[PDB]
Amino acid sequence: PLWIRPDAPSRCTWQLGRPASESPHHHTAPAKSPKILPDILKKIGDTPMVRINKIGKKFGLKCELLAKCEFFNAGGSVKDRISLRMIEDAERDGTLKPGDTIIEPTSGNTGIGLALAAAVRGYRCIIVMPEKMSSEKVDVLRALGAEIVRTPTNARFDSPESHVGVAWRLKNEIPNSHILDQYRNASNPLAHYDTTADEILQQCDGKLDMLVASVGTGGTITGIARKLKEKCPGCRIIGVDPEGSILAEPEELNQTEQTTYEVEGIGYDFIPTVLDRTVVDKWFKSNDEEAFTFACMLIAQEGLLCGGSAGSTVAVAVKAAQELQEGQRCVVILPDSVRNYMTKFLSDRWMLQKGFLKEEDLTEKKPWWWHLRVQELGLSAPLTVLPTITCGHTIEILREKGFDQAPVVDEAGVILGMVTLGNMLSSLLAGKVQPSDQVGKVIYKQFKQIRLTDTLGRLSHILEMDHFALVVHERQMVFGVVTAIDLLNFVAAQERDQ
Amino acid sequence: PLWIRPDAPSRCTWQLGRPASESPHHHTAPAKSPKILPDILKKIGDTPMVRINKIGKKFGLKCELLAKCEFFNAGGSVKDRISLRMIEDAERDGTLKPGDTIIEPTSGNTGIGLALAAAVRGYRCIIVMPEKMSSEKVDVLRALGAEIVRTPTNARFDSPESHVGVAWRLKNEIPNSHILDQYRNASNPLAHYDTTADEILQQCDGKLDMLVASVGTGGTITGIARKLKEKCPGCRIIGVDPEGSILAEPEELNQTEQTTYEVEGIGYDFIPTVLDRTVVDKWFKSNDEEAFTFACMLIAQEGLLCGGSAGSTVAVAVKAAQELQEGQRCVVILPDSVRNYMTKFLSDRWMLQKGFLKEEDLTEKKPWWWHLRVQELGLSAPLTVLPTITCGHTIEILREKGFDQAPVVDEAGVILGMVTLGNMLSSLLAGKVQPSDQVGKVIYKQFKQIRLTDTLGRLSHILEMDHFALVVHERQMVFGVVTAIDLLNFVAAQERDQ
Ligand code: HEM
Ligand code: HEM
Repeated sequence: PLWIRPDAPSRCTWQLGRPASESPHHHTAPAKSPKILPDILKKIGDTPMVRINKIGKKFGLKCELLAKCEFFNAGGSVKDRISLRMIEDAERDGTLKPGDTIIEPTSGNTGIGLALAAAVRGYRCIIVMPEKMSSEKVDVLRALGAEIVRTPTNARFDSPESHVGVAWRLKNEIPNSHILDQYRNASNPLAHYDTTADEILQQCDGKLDMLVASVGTGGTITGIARKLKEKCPGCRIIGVDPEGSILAEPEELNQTEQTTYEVEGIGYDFIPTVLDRTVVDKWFKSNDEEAFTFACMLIAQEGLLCGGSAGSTVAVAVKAAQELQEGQRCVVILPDSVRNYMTKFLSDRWMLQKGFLKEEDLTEKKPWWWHLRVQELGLSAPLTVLPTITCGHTIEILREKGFDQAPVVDEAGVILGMVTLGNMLSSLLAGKVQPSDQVGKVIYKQFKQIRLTDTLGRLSHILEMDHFALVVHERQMVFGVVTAIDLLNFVAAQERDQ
Repeated sequence: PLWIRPDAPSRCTWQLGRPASESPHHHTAPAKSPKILPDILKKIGDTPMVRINKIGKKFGLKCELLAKCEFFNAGGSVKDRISLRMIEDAERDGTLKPGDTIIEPTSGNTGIGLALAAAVRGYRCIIVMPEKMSSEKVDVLRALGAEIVRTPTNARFDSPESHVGVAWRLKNEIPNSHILDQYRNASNPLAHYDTTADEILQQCDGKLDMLVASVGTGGTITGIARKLKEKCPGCRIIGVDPEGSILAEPEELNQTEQTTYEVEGIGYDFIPTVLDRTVVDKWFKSNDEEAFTFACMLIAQEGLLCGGSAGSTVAVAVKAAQELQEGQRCVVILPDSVRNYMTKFLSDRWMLQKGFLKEEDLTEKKPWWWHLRVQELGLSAPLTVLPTITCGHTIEILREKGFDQAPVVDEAGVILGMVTLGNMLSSLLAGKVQPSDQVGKVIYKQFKQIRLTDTLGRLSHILEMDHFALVVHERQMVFGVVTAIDLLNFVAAQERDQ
């Protein structure tokens, strides 16, 4: 029988007030990097501490709010730290030998860190992650040459189909395979205890009043809180847990209907052995809407390209830090980057689809013209030309009729593209085409179709993707041509008319 | 009339051997960052120098190959440097005032850097970029609160529809708007001359034999090469230009059919005024296939999550540096990250679609089982249950018949999902469900369909996305259930049988 419960009680005999010299664990102090790094794994750590300048003030925080931006690690997540530490300790123990296989159950960020170390060091890497995790993590992992296995998102951890159970069964089927088991391996919280806490303390000169950290495995909050209680004992430790997790105390905070949430990498249905909850002074619950609202706000206001778990953490920080006054400081941990979330909360369609954005509030933020018809532009009906026409005859007709542009349409009525006088002349003058050459190449082939009855906001989004909007009916005849410049001229005209 | 040609001859009176004290430009030497950064813009610069350990050896390079990994800047590109410098100089000149509008033609990386500075400082930002540029740049820019305008990819620079022309027309329509014009503004090459060159020299202790840099605007190569010719005059400067650009010398290298290429941010159809070609000792051409092959190789072998322009640069470096011997060093510039290219060269389907991957070479790299039928797994026909069944009766039937799992099918024959004994027991034992509760919860709803006649490689890709593959016919009857574990057991059995 070989399965080790990830929720087993910690056997750690650490308690507050013990001399640091009594630890049985091997500890590695942070060392200065050489001028030239031998490989990219030495670019893990020393992440910047950044002041939050606007958001803190907006919600009435009086204190200085600081963010530890962990997405600047090589893999773009906090887990790159623990992945390296877990490997290096396993190397020193002689457990892990060159060419062995590494297997890991992860929310993906840890998988990325381990796949990267394996690519550099030459381990085979097999990642087990829930189906709920974004595809961008899959694409990065596959590009690193990892094998990937998925598990149902609603599988309970004690089931054989949980990501942990599947990982253990695979380990039992793969020779010379090891599971480093981030939920139980002390190297995770120790990685944060030895380095991240020392970085935070050094950056703050040891002067710190509050820490906010979201908890997935607990390793970050456990390691930081333990070292901080030893060196900065006045610091309050605030845990962030999604609704639908059971990690928060007291249990009354966990009473809930929903069992699944969209934020990735935080919350679980079990208490990891490496999580020491007794060092958390208070828990706060967060939901998905709070997380994505604050993540998009963090990007748009502070320029921090980070993930949703960072949003949850700051969404809690603006509440928990209200008890602090001026001259005090709160530090928030920002675990990962937008790279893993490009098509989720960054895409407005997904946010609408999941119900995190209402159309009403969006319209309150939209310009006066956003709800207006394309017909209000007046437009003008363009000249059309056949595709068999020559470049020279196109220049002749365009100048003689006084048009700068024409849609290329056909006898069958298929619109093939655009030709412009400026580009036709530049291409001839540059010797790129001949007067006898077919327009086929110099044509601008890309455009989007619109109706006279569409809105100007719809035009704006098309112009975020395409230069030309052609106004059509479902007769293929073209009623008008629109660019970003025509819309801008209309808006600026209207701005003068008031 | 207001248009300024981006290809105007440089009026710069710099020449090699001039004392640095004769410069009319305001110069800013690199300063140490404080422990706490006031905003994220101070996280631009100090990018790591990393040894390339495997790729250099693979192509027979005898020298040390080093990479300046610029994708660790806050925006993830080298352009974050110039964006900041261009703004700060414009601030000192009094040209740019608070709340003014910034407009920029860009390949997107510069747009990202400027949109980030505008978000922090409160400028309005309008970005003009070619339609060819990836959507991930659009999503990051929109999330930063930039307005976005596109231009046809094949518009000649002297046409009104080029990204430069459209930017100038917009500037003429928007009050208090400024174009910083990265193609002509000395602040770009000066940003690289003042900082990036000093970083490279410090990291190498001033000992450097070769530099390879890809050229879009030339600011990077111009600034670096000028300072290097002054301080490390023995360093050879190698320029990288895509096929279809005209930047390379002599003109015989530019003779080509194709006018468009998939790599983003390098090459142009004009010579930017800030590019000083006379300081480039040699040009090399690169194509798209070379760029993406080496980018994917750089990720998979060295762990450097970078873009295609970095691939082009290293693909050239392995050729140009063949004349160097041991004890010498070549430095390559890696301009940006994979974040902008998640759905392009990172997606195998796009690479196949563009013809950059052949199926033959892929099959040579595939395992023996990759070309095998699902039928070779033998399988076993599963038990099915109705969705109206209770949790308790499901446990009873599964244990009595000795199955760990069943597909949930219907009277109509629609397969609704999976139920498993382990998860049913865990959910009951945890009090999450009742014996009388409907399976509707505990069901695993996600799975993928397969035919008996599909290949095992197809199964592997499904298992990169889904845990359950159900074997069907187009009778809905289920012929088998497959997970990653069943495939692994088959492979390991076969590995024993030889
Ligand atoms: C004086 C300080 C400490 C002492 C004396 C101590 C002692 C121990 C001992 C005796 C064990 C059992 C060894 C084993 O069974 O593998 C253990 C395990 C462990 N310790 Fe420590 N520890 C200390 C500090 C810490 C710190 C600072 C952390 C994290 C920040 C930590 C995390 C862990 C973990 C995760 C385990 C594994 C738990 C398990 O296997 O159940 N310990 N500790
Ligand atoms: C002793 C050293 C240098 C001297 C005496 C010098 C002199 C000048 C002068 C007189 C101008 C014309 C000013 C104007 O019309 O705006 C100029 C422009 C310029 N310089 Fe410098 N320069 C020096 C070094 C550099 C360096 C090191 C760089 C870049 C690495 C550089 C890049 C430029 C650029 C891009 C322009 C704008 C060109 C234009 O407006 O046409 N120069 N320089």
